[PDB]
Amino acid sequence: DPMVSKGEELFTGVVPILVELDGDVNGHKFSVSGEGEGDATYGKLTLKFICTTGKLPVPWPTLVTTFLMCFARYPDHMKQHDFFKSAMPEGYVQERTIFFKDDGNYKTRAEVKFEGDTLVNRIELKGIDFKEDGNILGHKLEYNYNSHNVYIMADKQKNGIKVNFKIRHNIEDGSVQLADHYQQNTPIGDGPVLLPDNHYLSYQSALSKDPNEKRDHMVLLEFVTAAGIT
Repeated sequence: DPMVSKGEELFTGVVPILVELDGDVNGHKFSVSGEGEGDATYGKLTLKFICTTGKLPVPWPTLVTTFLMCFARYPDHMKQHDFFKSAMPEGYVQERTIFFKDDGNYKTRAEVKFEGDTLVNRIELKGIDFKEDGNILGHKLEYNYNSHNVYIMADKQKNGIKVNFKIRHNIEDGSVQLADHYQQNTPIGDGPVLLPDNHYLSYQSALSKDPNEKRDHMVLLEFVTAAGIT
């Protein structure tokens, strides 16, 4: 399939990754820079994020999902369903509303595309209606992350895909902060894309710190694999 060969050609080895996010959550403005590499043959991501404006005013775990579906390992029998690679190199826009249960919301807009050999994710994030002493502004979430599935469907009207999914963040008292994710992706190009049958991505995420790093930061290890089409 020449379409599959094109995206697979861009993704076949280790691809350097750059991430830039501009955020404002209840008027708390902040910037984040991330670097690493993705290796889509194995669905593997290795990233480090740095808050470059001092203290991150929200818990690192709340940003993990905002911070590269093009790096998913699609099994060979599903490669006709990989919308994300198919939109490259021109890229795609990924938009979300994240609803924090009993708290505020993030609205995000990201453009994902190549700049030469570097795979780039430029993000803008706006959070509103957060509670001052709630779990996000209050920094009450544990520095960890559970496994989830992400359900992908075609959105034929937007020449793209819709995604919905729930993340449960661990709260330091043993309870859970539900983050309800609604997502839409659309190509940047006017080029053709692969519109998928219903399927899901399985995510595994592990958070850490760099013991030499004094800035506010997050090391992210992610594995991502498509499934649900036998």
